[PDB]
Amino acid sequence: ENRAQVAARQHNRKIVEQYMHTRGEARLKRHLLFTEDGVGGLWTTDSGQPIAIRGREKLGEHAVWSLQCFPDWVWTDIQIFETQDPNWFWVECRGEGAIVFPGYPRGQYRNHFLHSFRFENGLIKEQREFMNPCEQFRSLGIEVPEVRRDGLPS
Amino acid sequence: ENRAQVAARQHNRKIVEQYMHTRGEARLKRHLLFTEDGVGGLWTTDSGQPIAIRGREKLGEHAVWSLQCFPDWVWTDIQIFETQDPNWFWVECRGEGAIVFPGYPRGQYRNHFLHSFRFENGLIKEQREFMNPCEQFRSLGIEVPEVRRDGLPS
Ligand SMILES: O=C(c1ccccc1NCCN1CCOCC1)c1c(-c2ccc(O)cc2)sc2cc(O)ccc12
Ligand SMILES: O=C(c1ccccc1NCCN1CCOCC1)c1c(-c2ccc(O)cc2)sc2cc(O)ccc12
Repeated sequence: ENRAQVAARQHNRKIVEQYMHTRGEARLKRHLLFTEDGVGGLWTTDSGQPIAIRGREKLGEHAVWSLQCFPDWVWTDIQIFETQDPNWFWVECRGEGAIVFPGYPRGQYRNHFLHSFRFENGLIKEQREFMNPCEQFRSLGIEVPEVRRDGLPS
Repeated sequence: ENRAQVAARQHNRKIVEQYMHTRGEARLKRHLLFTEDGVGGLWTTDSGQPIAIRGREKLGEHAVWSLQCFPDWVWTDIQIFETQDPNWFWVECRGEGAIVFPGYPRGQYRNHFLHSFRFENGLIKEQREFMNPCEQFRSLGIEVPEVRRDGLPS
């Protein structure tokens, strides 16, 4: 069983590496790193609910949208964490690039990110992006509310 | 070398488990799980900058404040991830409890969390909490801005 777990982890790590370094037009084929029923998306949003992209087909459509609205995006400072589960990885990184959201001024978006990658039979079954939405608000020119700190220790 | 790394990982995991299940008055001694120069705090805030608590002494003072403003806090649904670094762990969990911030109505705070734990010589050198601040806004009655989705694929 260890042989099977070790083999899975080494292969899966390569897929995480490839995913995190896919840029430009290659993003339009990255849905092929997912299972047919794979899920990706953003788990930290203004609503408090994830926005999940369900299925390899919808993931490929989302990649077209993402390439338009984040046309020059790069992940940076990438740290890949294997876990005791050979099919579960975490990634800490930063990311930056233009943000071109419908109805908002063109902006520059920078943030810190955590990504979760869960695998099934050599491909990504679930990818989840976690960030601070306040920084995406800022990139869009949306006012960020401020918790009053006057009564808090400083 | 492997024997030392295995031993470190097994000990550090016990510390993560202890940290995540420390409640009530025991929180006032949890700073003793840190190195003398250990750091803890919140990496996801409305300002976009972490709010770090630096040093075991200041972590103990922060615990007094936290016990007042989060008096019944519980971490739930705890998943501890070991990594290839025996001194680096990640935790995915939820959390819930009253929030009693100065000058805000008493509220009920629920959120999803990721925690990073980095260890040095058997104690926590760096703890970092990551969450979606929009849910803390909601718990405090602060209006959360809404990204307009009309132009986005749905
Ligand atoms: O940004 C997204 C998003 C949603 C799902 C999956 C990925 C997303 N972005 C992932 C961005 N990262 C980082 C940059 O480079 C690419 C990867 C949001 C919305 C959205 C909804 C439907 C869509 O068809 C497209 C976008 S609504 C909304 C509201 C918020 O408060 C915050 C974010 C969003
Ligand atoms: O909440 C905190 C906080 C700050 C530092 C360390 C831990 C914190 N909370 C940790 C909460 N978790 C979950 C609940 O149970 C305990 C653990 C925030 C502020 C703060 C500043 C100075 C202080 O002396 C005390 C609090 S300002 C502000 C603004 C925001 O937009 C969001 C959060 C905060």
